[PDB]
Amino acid sequence: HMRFGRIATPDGMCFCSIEGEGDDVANLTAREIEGTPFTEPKFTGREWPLKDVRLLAPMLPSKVVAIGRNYADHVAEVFKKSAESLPPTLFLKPPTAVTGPESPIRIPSFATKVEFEGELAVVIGKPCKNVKADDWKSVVLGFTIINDVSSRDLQFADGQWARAKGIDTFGPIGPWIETDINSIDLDNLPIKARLTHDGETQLKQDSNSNQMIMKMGEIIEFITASMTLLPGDVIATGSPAGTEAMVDGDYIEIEIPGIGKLGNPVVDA
Amino acid sequence: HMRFGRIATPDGMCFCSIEGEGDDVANLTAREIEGTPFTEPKFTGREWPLKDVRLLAPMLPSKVVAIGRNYADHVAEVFKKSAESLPPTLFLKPPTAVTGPESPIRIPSFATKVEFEGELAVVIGKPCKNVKADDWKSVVLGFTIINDVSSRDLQFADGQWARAKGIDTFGPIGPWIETDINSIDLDNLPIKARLTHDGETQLKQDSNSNQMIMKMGEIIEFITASMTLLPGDVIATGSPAGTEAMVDGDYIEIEIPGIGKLGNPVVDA
Ligand SMILES: O=C([O-])C(=O)[O-]
Ligand SMILES: O=C([O-])C(=O)[O-]
Ligand SMILES: [Mg+2]
Ligand SMILES: [Mg+2]
Ligand SMILES: [Mg+2]
Repeated sequence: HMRFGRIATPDGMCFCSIEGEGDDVANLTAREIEGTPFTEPKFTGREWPLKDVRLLAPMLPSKVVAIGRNYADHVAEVFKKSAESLPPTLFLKPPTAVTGPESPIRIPSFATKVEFEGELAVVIGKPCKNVKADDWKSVVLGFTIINDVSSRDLQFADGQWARAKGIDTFGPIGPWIETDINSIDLDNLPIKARLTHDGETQLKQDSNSNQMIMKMGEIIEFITASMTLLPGDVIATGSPAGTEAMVDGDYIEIEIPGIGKLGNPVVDA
Repeated sequence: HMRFGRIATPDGMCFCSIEGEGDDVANLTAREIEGTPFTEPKFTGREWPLKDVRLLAPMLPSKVVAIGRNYADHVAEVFKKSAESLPPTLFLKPPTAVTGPESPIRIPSFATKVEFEGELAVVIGKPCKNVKADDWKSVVLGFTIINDVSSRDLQFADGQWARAKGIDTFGPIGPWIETDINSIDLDNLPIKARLTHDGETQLKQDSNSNQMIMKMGEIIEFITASMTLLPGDVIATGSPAGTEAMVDGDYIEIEIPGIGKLGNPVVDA
């Protein structure tokens, strides 16, 4: 039922549990675990307070499998078409896209109209194939947040979204993995995003997972019909409406209550 | 200048050097190395006739990055449009699609008009980013073959090719990595594919890497401008014309002279 993370120390890296109230690192402690999150936790006895170390992406996924066009109004705002013509579709982000909390989103000069995309993410906890929708929870280790960073201009030019969504640092994940799955109600879970631009912060996405076109069980069944998923794999369940372009100097913060906050500065590469 | 393989032995799995005449297996010998293909090879002294062991995909890549629409006539046959309007484009195949020589291509019943795609592949030797086109050889471990298996029906219906190209087993690779890079002339390298159907074998693809729209250096530069590549990563350079659908019971065999042959049976899953 813990929250699992990865940290870097003046020493070296490790998995950890994160303990402390709500979510403000100054109030947070990281307790080293012996192995990986995939078996009952062997704690070392070592802890640092979170402020004293650096939170990383909580996992190094073999792959990042994403559902595109899973929120009707997001389809509308991005493609300027109603969702009926443009159904949810599977795509991949490379592991090299992955980055952690507070890490910069590094935009290359050829990547324009780059938007954030706050999304609920699911971390797989066991090898699985041909999973039935209603059995979905059986394969999930926990929930986390992803920012599915996307160059709109590349998406449109390229046709295949892969490059547009797969540039280095285009996949912030974190801040940790919430394994208390039943604390999270998919029929009622808010997804928010706040963009700081020119020193001023505004609410951009403000929706709920209950707006998903393809529901959680359906997603897992859909994916695993085609591909085997492994422990550590991440599934991005789609972005709600409200996304917009970012530039050097901005800061973007995704919030999912019950999980926490995922924040990143934005810079030119 | 060795040829590197991976094998499952009546012991375990290991990296090996492949020695002998031919690109035929009863004439060949697998020589165990202690480490991996990325450092200086140390032979353990264990050796096996290649016919007695199982040849695996020669690498477990972190990612497989593919250039689509890199052969003009292939664009024509597949999309029914001239290549001018549909330029080369980057996509990804999941590591779970990867399989080895002689291992079955397992077609799920929902995947139809599933075609082979023989392609030259490149295996990355060192970590790299922002590589310049004429510096490409510097980042390459060697060459292998890939079969970029693709459900044409899914490609069209889905829009994003990921699922269509990413189903488990849809990415045979091998039979080994040829490190003698300069023994291969990219201005003149035949690429062939022979399909066995109902007991008859026919030459289907019969082209040359000199038909590539984006050249090798350009490919590496294009990819690494966006994505860090790591040792072991595989780059699929595109398929020539001549591809067609396979069904249960077929056997498909890709040949790239100077490299060898990559053969796989096809079965209904
Ligand atoms: O297409 C997407 O990536 C989405 O809808 O989240
Ligand atoms: O589209 C592809 O994958 C290709 O052209 O090889
Ligand atoms: Mg400004
Ligand atoms: Mg998305
Ligand atoms: Mg291909």
